[PDB]
Amino acid sequence: SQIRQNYSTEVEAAVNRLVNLYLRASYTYLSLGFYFDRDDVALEGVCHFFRQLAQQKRQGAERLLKMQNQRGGRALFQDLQKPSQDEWGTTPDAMKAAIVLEKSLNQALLDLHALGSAQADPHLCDFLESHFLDEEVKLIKKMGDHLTNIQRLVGSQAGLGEYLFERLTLK
Amino acid sequence: SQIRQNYSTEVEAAVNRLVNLYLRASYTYLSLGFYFDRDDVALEGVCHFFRQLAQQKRQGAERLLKMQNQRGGRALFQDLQKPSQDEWGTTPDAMKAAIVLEKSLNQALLDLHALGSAQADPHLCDFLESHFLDEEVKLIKKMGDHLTNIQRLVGSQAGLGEYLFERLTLK
Amino acid sequence: SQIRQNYSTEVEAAVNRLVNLYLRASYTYLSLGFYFDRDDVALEGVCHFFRQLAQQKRQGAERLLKMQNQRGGRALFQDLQKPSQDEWGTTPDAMKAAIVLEKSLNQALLDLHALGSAQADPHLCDFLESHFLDEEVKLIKKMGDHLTNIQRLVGSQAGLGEYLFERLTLK
Amino acid sequence: SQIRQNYSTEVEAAVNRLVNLYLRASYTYLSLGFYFDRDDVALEGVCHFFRQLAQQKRQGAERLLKMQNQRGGRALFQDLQKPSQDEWGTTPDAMKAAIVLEKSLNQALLDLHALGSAQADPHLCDFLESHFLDEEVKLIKKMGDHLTNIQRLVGSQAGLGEYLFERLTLK
Repeated sequence: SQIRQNYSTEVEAAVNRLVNLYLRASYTYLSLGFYFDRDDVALEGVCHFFRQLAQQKRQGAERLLKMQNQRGGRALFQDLQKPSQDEWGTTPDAMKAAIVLEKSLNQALLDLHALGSAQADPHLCDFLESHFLDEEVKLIKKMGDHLTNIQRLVGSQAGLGEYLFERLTLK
Repeated sequence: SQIRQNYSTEVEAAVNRLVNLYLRASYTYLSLGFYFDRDDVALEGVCHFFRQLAQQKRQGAERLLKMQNQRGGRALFQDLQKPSQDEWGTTPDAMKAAIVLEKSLNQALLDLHALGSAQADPHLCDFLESHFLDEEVKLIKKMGDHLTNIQRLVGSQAGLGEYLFERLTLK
Repeated sequence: SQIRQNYSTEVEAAVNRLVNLYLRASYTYLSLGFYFDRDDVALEGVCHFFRQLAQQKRQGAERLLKMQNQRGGRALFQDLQKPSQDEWGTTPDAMKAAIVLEKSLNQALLDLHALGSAQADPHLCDFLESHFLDEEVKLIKKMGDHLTNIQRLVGSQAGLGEYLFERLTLK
Repeated sequence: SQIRQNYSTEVEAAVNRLVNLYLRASYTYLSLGFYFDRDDVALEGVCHFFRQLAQQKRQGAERLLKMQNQRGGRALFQDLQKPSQDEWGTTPDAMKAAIVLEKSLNQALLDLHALGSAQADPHLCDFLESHFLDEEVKLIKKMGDHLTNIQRLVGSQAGLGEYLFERLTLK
């Protein structure tokens, strides 16, 4: 490559893997969203919450891909594994699954940051910090807040609590 | 002092003490606010309610300090004791603690007013009446209203009632 | 904690300490500001300069506290020690004290950054760089510029130089 | 009187005396203002500062007179004694004389307040607090600030300091 400079084959591979993880997360959120759109589930705010996450994760993948090309690396795509469930249970079940997913993405970001630091690749490290690391921390805090509120409500009386959370917290 | 007139050393000292009380109240409210911002507490309206009180109490202290200088007294600062709790329980626990705090501030204002009256210091007495005494009465009435509503709700079913109060009463 | 990830107990403690340092700095600046508001000191631009710093340091503490909750740490508050002086001398005395204070805050930031780096906590490191480290460097440069100008002026003729600095440099 | 109620002959007399004091203060300030307008004095900001005080003191007298009629008392006017000096010296001399004057007015207000309190006349006491007592405290603080600044400057080098105060502090 005529532009590649200080960009390790290790980081290039790891970025391609992280792209796959983000696209898989988007796919999971697509499935979550449409499950909550089912006539027998019917929680529109939950559907919207996950659909907006599907879009955010896809955008994250596209930013990674742009950066891959900016550095002179080569994007390589793999199969996207279907989401881990076909049906996602109740709002708390779904939000717990979302937190699990986000913590896995965050750990992948943290692992990639550690790799870039080992490889003395400060552009990579700055890229992750600026577009991904704080976005994850904010998102995980939001989901944790949501989970606490859902759990406070669905202890009290399950169906009613689920309805109220969707109506009064979610957009 | 070239400007000091009819301003007793007694009132000057008491004003410095009241400054400390107000700054301590601000600090208590800072702690209350961020406790309700915790991911495992997560009541945003309660957090906001106390954060706005933190600001109001700090502003009260600054008004007192301005007046101290206006009269030719000398501001003297002491340590600010940490708030009385590290964790603040449920919304009713917190609102009861807030009412306790405000009643202590109010009694300090009332004591200072009585001192000014004994000292024949009508400027002081007018200052307190105009900026502090009615502000306290209004705030304590609001907290009493809140407490009654919280108690009506958390008798019924605790978690749900707490959620509904935060969503439908608090900003 | 349901959200905590890659956040060391060491960093959590150090952040609580830094909160205390920032709130103490705010308190120092509160005292500085009102000393310059005294009828027998009467330098309004100096009062305003320090009052605005009081607000900036409080805001810094609140940002730290927000981040503590974002990461799943627990805010813990300690006593705030009173400022180191009751009377702050002349403008140069005060500005030298301010520079001392800021250098102590900066070193605490630098120490916390080093800790985060040792702990492989890139979010922390990015947080400090983005909101605190450059803010300190800019503030210390400004105070250094001020001190040089004050010293140029108060060599020439002390009272006059102090007046002119407050009127023509400070807001 | 068909409207007079709870208004002592003592307070009525004292209000007439206070009117005289305010009109005399206005007259003093008129003399101060035009002394600083002299071609051989020529400090326009000082002239303006005192001319605006002349107007404020006259307005204070008119408010007192309005209140006298509101309560059913009878305005009685006495000679206005000429001001105590024909020439007013330097800016610091003039500002010291102004502070002396204001402290005498303030003590007269405080004496009248004490009388109203003895006479159980809460309207009078509220009237003074609302329109006069805080106005005096603010004005005396301003003059004290001015005096400190003038003294800082005219120690350094008298003529220059006087010029700079008038140009950079006064309107």
